[PDB]
Amino acid sequence: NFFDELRIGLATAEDIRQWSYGEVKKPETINYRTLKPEKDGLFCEKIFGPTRDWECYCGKYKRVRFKGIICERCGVEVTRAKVRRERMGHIELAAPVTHIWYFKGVPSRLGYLLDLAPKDLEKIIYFAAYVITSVDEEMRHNELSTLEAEMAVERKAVEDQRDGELEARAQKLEADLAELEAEGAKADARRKVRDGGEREMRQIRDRAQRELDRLEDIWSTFTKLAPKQLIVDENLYRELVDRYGEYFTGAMGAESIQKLIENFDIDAEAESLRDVIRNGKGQKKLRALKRLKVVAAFQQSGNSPMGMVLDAVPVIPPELRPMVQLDGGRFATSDLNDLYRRVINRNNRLKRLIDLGAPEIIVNNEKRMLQESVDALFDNGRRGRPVTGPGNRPLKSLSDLLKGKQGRFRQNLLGKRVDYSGRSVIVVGPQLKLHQCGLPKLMALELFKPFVMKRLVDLNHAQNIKSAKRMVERQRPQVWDVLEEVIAEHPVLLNRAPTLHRLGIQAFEPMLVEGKAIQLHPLVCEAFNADFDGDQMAVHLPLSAEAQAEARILMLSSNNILSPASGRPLAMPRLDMVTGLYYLTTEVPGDTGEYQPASGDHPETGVYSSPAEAIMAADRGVLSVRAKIKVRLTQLRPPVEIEAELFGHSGWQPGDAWMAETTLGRVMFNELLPLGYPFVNKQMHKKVQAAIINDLAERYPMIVVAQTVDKLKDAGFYWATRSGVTVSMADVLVPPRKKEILDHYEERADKVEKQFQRGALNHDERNEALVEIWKEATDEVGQALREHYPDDNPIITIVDSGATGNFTQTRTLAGMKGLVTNPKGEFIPRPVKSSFREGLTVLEYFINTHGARKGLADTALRTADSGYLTRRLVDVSQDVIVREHDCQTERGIVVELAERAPDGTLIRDPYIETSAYARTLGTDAVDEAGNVIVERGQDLGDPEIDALLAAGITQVKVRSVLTCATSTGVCATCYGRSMATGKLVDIGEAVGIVAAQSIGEPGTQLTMRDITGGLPRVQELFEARVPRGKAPIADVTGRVRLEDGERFYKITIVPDDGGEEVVYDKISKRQRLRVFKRVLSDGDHVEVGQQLMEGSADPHEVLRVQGPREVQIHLVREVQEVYRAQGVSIHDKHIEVIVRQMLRRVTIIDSGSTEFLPGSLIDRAEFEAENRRVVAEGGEPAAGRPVLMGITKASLATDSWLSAASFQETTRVLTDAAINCRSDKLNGLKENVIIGKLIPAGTGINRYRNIAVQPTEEARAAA
DNA sequence: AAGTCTAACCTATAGGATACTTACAGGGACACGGCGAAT
RNA sequence: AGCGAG
DNA sequence: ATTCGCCGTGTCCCTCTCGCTGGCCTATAGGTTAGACTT
Ligand SMILES: [Zn+2]
Ligand SMILES: [Zn+2]
Repeated sequence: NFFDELRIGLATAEDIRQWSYGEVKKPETINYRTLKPEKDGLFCEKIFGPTRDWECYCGKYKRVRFKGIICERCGVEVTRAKVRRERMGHIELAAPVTHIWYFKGVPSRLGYLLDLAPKDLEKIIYFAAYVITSVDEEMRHNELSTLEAEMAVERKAVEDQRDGELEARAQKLEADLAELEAEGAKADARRKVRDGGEREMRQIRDRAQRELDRLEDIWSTFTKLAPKQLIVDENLYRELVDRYGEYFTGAMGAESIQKLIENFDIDAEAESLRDVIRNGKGQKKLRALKRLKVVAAFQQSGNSPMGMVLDAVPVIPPELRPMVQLDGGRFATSDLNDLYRRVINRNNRLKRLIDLGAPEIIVNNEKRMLQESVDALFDNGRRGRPVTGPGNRPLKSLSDLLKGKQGRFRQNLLGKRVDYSGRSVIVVGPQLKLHQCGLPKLMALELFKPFVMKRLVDLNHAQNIKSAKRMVERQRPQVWDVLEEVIAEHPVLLNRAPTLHRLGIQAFEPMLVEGKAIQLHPLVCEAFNADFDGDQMAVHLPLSAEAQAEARILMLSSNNILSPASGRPLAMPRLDMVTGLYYLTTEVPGDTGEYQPASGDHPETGVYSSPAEAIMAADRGVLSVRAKIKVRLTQLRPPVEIEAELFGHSGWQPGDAWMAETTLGRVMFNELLPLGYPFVNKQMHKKVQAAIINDLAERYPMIVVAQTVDKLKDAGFYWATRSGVTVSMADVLVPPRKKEILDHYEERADKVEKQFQRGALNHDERNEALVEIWKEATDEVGQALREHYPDDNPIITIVDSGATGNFTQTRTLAGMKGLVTNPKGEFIPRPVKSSFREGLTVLEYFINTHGARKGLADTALRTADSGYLTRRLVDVSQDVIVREHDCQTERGIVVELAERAPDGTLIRDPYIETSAYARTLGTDAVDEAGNVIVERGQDLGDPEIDALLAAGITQVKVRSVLTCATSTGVCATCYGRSMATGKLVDIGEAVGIVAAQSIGEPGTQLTMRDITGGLPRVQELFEARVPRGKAPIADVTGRVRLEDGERFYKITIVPDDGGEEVVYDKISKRQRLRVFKRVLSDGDHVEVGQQLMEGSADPHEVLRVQGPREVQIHLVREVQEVYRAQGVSIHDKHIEVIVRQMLRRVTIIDSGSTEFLPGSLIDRAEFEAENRRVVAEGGEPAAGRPVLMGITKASLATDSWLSAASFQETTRVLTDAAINCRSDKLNGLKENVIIGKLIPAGTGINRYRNIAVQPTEEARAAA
């Protein structure tokens, strides 16, 4: 494999016949009976190749020795049967045809190149109007006079005819008058002939005038006749040609367009376009820019446009165009055969017709047929009507195999079915270890079949590979002995679709299990989002030693305890385990065997010599595992204070002793944590366990953390059972004051309803009043309920301990359901007053159904919206790979980090764990000329945050991805800590995909609540769409004058400088202005960019008026606000990576002198390089401006056409790449994935991919 | 058993003469085109 | 065309 | 009436993944091809 470039471009007919191994003539596929491809047919062996390996049509050649020889009678080259898959055919068109893509795709590249228009082009090519290929006008000055004489002569003849007609009409009128006056009749009767003669002469002179005007019109057109015009009125074309056919050439159809392109200079058109843009303006300027792009695509490159009009069409080989019998031997081909056959039929008929010689009408018709058929072949449905086979189904065309999901790109390149794989339903495997997963032997046998045969053949269980195959297929007993051996230390990847985030795929060590279900360690469930209710999961087998190393090291379950999103652990006790630990470690005052300071009657009688004595006592009904006792701990480090006081500085604690007023349950728990962890002595509410595991991961090695979570799972499962947390109707206690307060609130509801009946307020007013009153009612009922429940209740125990569920669910269970959403989104003002325990009545259930159904449908659609957003984010930010240890730059954003309180205090800012942690300092922290507290270029973790807060400093400068000064991808330090590892990132981590996936996975959790505020808001922000309500923002400092205009608000910002008074008047009075320390108090000195009105701010205007730093900060701020409304913790640095990928192009206004379009987007790096280059050898430095692109446009406007082709708009991307003759460099993750070579991320980078290993000198010595 | 030697079969071409004349979502975005002031 | 998991 | 600047309307590519089940009529010359004897 030696790949470097895919330089797609226009394929001229010469190349088409160059590829072709032959030329299919007739539309004959397969013989009726012998089932053999015909000669010169669409499958002919001589053209494509032999359908059977080592054979030929007549069959006189069958041996392999004379390979590569073509027979005599039938002329079939003796090669492999598979060579048909590659050799390609072609067909010669009698008349040229136009490629559908360039002609019809909007904007019409053909029209832009030839200055013509879409409907006009449709008319000329499809034989509806004529076009002039060229005309030579230079020798027309004398010809002007000569033809003037000729036309004067014919006009004299026309006048002769006209006066003859007039004289004849006059004679007829005289005769009619003589005949009428010769007989007596009505006066009107005898003057009717006079009227008729008058009308007849009138219409005669009218016709003469009209034809004279037509002659004069065609004369004027001839005076100013030029090429590139549509001659509608075929009769006029016939007149023009049969009178002056010579010296000017006209044509119709694709041949006419080809002639027009031939007699045309690209350089002249390019120079004209340059001149117009040099002196143009307005929409004329924009059209000039677009057409200049189209033409300069050809001009700058060596690809001429003559390849757009096709003389020969290629034929995809046969095996990509199957023809196979099936079912009852019924042949079942594909649709391309019909399209190709139609093209062939049209072509043969056209050839014959031209040969025989037919009137231009029929040949034009046949050419039109061939044109529309080639269009359907290349792209069905793009023009005319979708050619529909039987059943009115649009036949698949060659283009269709690209677009959409079913196309090649998204279906068989970016994801493929794989061998050595399987799937099954999953079940909880609590006896498993974290790094283990079960495997039903009926599946492991089939997966490892390749291996078991080897290990048994070499064990002589069989005597050859085939015999071993028999043993496996027979499932003979010995296999289960060898299988159990060939499976050990052989990881397998467990996957669960959808693979929302990076943790979806995890490598486990498999162990044999009986049954039919993949046993899954429960801890990893949260990583997979799996719940054992019928979930199916897939097992994949990594074969190669490199792959097995990747499975063991990179992807093993125990090596991945922290979510890449924000570092929150995922393999931590959850749900059942949380309840078990909460029961184990809580402290109930009054349980059996308390520690009492008794005197006189007896000593304390609460102390215990060792936890051994404690467990022995607790085995009998003497002590409870949640009672306060004074134990003598001798194997656990005490808390910080006890150790620091008793032992002073360095008191080791594997063999010492100390008193602890704890609960035996807590001692049991703390024995689970490592030997070094200080005794915690608390109640393990879920947040506490999260903190414990996070501390362990940050400080302790990974193996210790994995073992600790394993033991925590064990203890939690063991103790949740004895916790007796069960649900029963006696354990769901209704509040006692329900009826009275409900009656009082209903009385208030009746009062407001009476007010409505008197017209005191409108129906919306009373609806709002009822909704608000009943919301107060729900608040009161919930408060009373939470008051009533004692902590020992199973439901409140489950909820309070953080095992699962929110409290509002318990309010519904025993309380009232509250308001119920009307399907539009409003609130049904009844509202439900019956608790699910008490049993809803019929109408209340029917009302609740609205909310349930709308929730389900919203989830169904939002899942797809989230998936699409994830795909777009992944495509924008795939190239962002950490590929340098250090920028060594000096820039970097700042962080608020606990700003001072108004009274004076370092109240911690709410957002630190998602915007301050895991960064590298761009500066050194000094307080009031104090000592340097923390040094530059060091990882910033929680101890440094506590140090900073203690110091008295809040503003901090931190290195960030936004200010990364690297060329290709971000550098390590500018990125900072990696969440999953907890250390500084490697120099191969594909952090872009991590950012995209961690930003996308929270999706399907943000419910929409006019300016959007849910997932669609995040979509708008990333896509950079203009917001709905454009709240105007200030442009300059100074006091502001505000007036409540007629249905709007007028605002004038006094510019501090001599700026123009920015005045805004067209604002809906409904929207309220921004509020601040006042609702834009008249005269406020809002800054040059403060949002004046309260609403949404366009990122484009913010960038324009404040700069890239501010727009980056604003985008990250808004996206974080949207994600945090639902309490999701995601570090910005992912969002900053996305924003960085959005802001990497600059729009230019000065052409410089190096092939730059004013207003074309170009990446910053090449922009600066071009500016530096052009500064040398004639200084015209192009001055550009930053632009904020949308994610989709950023994905499309890339340097590689493969990624853009596979992303979306495949036809447009391919046409553009063909015209520009672009060349992919195969330097992207997605690309190398398609062509199946190592991705330049992780282990595929040159540094790690080229490691060389040989044993050390001492190792060679030991041999 | 291919190499003749014998005897069919099958199919692209062609040919026959009343009369008959017009089938049968939605959203965003951009590009192709209405309405108005200026020269 | 129907269905399971999210 | 053309220029330039606005609006206005029409036509088109995109919105998650992974499983499973079933359901006319000849006439003729030339190409082509069946079977059989053999040394
Ligand atoms: Zn042959
Ligand atoms: Zn950097």
